[PDB]
Amino acid sequence: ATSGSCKGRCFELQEVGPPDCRCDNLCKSYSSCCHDFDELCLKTARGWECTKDRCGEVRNEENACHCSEDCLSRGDCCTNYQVVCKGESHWVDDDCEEIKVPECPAGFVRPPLIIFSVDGFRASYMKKGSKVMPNIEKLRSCGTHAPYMRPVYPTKTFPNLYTLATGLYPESHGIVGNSMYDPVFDASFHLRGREKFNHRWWGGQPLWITATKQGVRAGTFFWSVSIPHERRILTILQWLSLPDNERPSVYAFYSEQPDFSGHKYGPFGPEMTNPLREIDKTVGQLMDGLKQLRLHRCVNVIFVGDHGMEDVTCDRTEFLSNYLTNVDDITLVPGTLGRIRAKSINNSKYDPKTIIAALTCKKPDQHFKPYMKQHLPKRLHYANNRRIEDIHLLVDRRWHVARKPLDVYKKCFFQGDHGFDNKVNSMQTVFVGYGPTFKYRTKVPPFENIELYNVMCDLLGLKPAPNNGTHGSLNHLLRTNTFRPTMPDEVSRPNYPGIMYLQSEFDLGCTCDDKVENKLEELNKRLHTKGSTKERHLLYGRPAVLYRTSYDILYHTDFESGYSEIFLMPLWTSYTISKQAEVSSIPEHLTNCVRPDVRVSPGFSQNCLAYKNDKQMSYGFLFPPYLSSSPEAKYDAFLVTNMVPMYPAFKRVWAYFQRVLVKKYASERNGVNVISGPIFDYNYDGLRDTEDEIKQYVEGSSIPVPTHYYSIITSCLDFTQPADKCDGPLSVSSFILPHRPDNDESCNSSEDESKWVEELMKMHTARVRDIEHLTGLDFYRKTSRSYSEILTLKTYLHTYESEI
Ligand SMILES: *[C@@H]1O[C@H](CO)[C@@H](O[C@@H]2O[C@H](CO)[C@@H](O[C@@H]3O[C@H](CO[C@H]4O[C@H](CO)[C@@H](O)[C@H](O[C@H]5O[C@H](CO)[C@@H](O)[C@H](O)[C@@H]5O[C@H]5O[C@H](CO)[C@@H](O)[C@H](O)[C@@H]5O)[C@@H]4O)[C@@H](O)[C@H](O[C@H]4O[C@H](CO)[C@@H](O)[C@H](O)[C@@H]4O[C@H]4O[C@H](CO)[C@@H](O)[C@H](O)[C@@H]4O)[C@@H]3O)[C@H](O)[C@H]2NC(C)=O)[C@H](O)[C@H]1NC(C)=O
Ligand SMILES: Cc1cc(OCc2n[nH]c3ccccc23)c(C(C)C)cc1Cl
Ligand SMILES: [Ca+2]
Ligand SMILES: [Cl-]
Ligand SMILES: [K+]
Ligand code: NA
Ligand SMILES: [Zn+2]
Repeated sequence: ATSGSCKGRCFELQEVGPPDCRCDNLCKSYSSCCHDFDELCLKTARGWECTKDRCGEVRNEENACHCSEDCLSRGDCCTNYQVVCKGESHWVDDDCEEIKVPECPAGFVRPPLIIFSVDGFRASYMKKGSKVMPNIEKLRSCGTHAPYMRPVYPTKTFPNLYTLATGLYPESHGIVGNSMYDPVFDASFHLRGREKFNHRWWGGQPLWITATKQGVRAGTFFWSVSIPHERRILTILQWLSLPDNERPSVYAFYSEQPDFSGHKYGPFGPEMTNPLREIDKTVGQLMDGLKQLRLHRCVNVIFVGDHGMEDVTCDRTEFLSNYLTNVDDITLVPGTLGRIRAKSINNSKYDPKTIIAALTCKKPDQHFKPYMKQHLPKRLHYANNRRIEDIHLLVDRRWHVARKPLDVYKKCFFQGDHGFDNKVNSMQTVFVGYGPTFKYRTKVPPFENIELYNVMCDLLGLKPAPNNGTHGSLNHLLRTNTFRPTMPDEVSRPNYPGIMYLQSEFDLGCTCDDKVENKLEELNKRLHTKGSTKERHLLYGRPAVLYRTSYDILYHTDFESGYSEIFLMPLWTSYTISKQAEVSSIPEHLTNCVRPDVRVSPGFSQNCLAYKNDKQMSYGFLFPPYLSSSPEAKYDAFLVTNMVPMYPAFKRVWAYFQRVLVKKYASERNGVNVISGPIFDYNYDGLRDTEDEIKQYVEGSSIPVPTHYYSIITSCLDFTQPADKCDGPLSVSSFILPHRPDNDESCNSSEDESKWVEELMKMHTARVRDIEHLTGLDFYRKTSRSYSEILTLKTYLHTYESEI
């Protein structure tokens, strides 16, 4: 029962043992507050602002906040008190002055952190709404800011806030949507309802728990809906005046705006100016309140959004009923994404394959694309959770998907929505960091919100729980408190084999027209096989292998590789193509040439016979024959140790990349270095498969079939310098292409490769870091750049969007 009292307990920080009634922030959410909660803890009398007449008033405990002489000591002045009653200036009116050191009251052990979060705050509001947000604009221009921050997918509220709290992808923390079904719980999670409150949904370790476990106290992060914003601000300010042994060090504020209005009015509806005004005034209240408590040059403030907002209306809805016949046999999680599962598990007459086929390229202008979850772009990291349905629909920006038209009129309401692919410009959101530990007047490049958890932990002197950020990749945001990152140690050292086998030892079923045999160039041919050109084709040192395996370094005139004796193919193949380089064809007589490698045993080689016998699987080459430096060097490209298994449908993509695109990138970027290789992720967890996890081999062999192929393409950021002679910062783009036996993903694939290939590759853009997880390799080990800068480079994603 709720029979006790909140007198002296308002917004208490510890949760009281039930059923003793509660006075903490969550009580309202559980219907468990004491009977006098509203009266005592949610006072509203006289508003939130001191006025001239209230100054020096006789304290009255009924007031929402206070203008009496004792209010600073009691910690409960209205935020504008010192301005009205003491002739002080608003914080926004003060010039900004660099904060070189924390300027905190006696008893403060560390600068507090306040996370000020705003729902639906699209990145471009910073520029487009600048005239109406003077407090936010001062934070932004005086502190450290990014032009935008990339959310996680789906670009919904709980998945993104819980990613901020934990540093984890939604697939790992478990909050994979604003709505979800868990098939093991046989339970559904919604925005409505009490289900979302069960701790069984929320995995990982959020910042507040990380803090508590290491002796740093945390304010509440979840604010009950009914508590107004002025009262949240005042609660944080009151907690900040607690005695040293009770005062938290980490605080959060949350606003439902501008998202709430953005849904109704669209992202730039005229109605949107006022919510931006109101958020700014709330920021003003906090800064004035901090400055009153002499904390405005002590506290680190993060102003951060969860996602942006796109124009979306009822009439831009695709209906599954217009594609399927058995539309009543499915359940759809609708909207700016789609997730489909059977309406009943006691129905084995349910075929995902027929459903996908019925949804693929059916209408010329189709505004979604179906995927099995394991085939989604690896950059989304959206598969490894039982709450993610096998069938996913990626919806075009500005559109919705729904099951049947009745779901739209029997559920126009709205003009804005969010949830799309996280590379979409309209879904980008904001980051500003302001305070003694952040830099002064500094712009940093856009980065992903998965990285912030490590930085908040550094800000608080905490050791972060295991997470998906790359610790040190955001060191450049901070004045001090930088983590000191170090390269992981190489686990496996390579072998450097010489010529050990005679041709006749091999029985691989391979042939080649190669017997058309001079000490000027015979000394040189041995030179190249020993590593003379290795400084040209391996520019950043050899990748380190971070797991236990057996592998060989193989040198060639045009390329170097790391050849795995366990997977029977290279883990990486590295080569440099200069701006000047020539493309040539595979000579007629060498169309089907494959040559045994005299450095590598028959027993650790692939064989041509398995490919002949496997009617589905063909093969390609990692270093492409088309880019050989001479007719003589081209023979190296046909070594058995350069070959990888490729479906004919995939060879269309691969050959166009190698024959056309590598050269175009070299021309555009003043040379490129390329590192290519296979990826095996049969259990779709984003991590390198062990040999015993492989589910497909080339028929009747031990040759494993990659699920994906990658390339990392590096050049000089200053493109006046050639890739191979670059003195400064690097520039990288990468991809992870799915290795698929059809091109059903590309609706225009029946046309020439020049109309569809590059579009596919763009969709499958990747971070170097994503490739490192998938390979157990560590790249860029020998450069002249600092390790923190290299970590930033490894987290870079080339998105192919236009400028914000
Ligand atoms: C992003 O960062 C995160 C965090 O670093 C990375 O995720 C980690 O990956 C690790 C390797 O996969 C994984 O390690 C495993 O942990 C098992 C213990 O699991 C529990 O305890 C931990 C620690 O407290 C906890 O965090 C886990 O939380 C998960 O599960 C709960 C529900 O139970 C959820 O609330 C929560 O959201 C989270 O779910 C996510 O992860 C699980 C997998 O753990 C997925 O299934 C979910 O879908 C979801 O994504 C757990 O509460 C431990 O038992 C494992 O050890 C077995 O396997 C290893 C290696 O394969 C082997 O060496 C061991 O000997 C052992 O094998 C034996 O057990 C097998 C399984 O029962 C059995 O089949 C064998 O026969 C053997 O007998 C393993 O070490 C770690 O838990 C997660 N952590 C998180 C939070 O996700 C993530 O990889 C990064 N992503 C990228 C792309 O880099
Ligand atoms: C800064 C932050 C705020 C936050 O929640 C804010 C919140 N309060 N009330 C809400 C109602 C709907 C939606 C969100 C909220 C969370 C949750 C995951 C706990 C995490 C983080 Cl990092
Ligand atoms: Ca894997
Ligand atoms: Cl959702
Ligand atoms: K074949
Ligand atoms: Na196609
Ligand atoms: Zn919303």
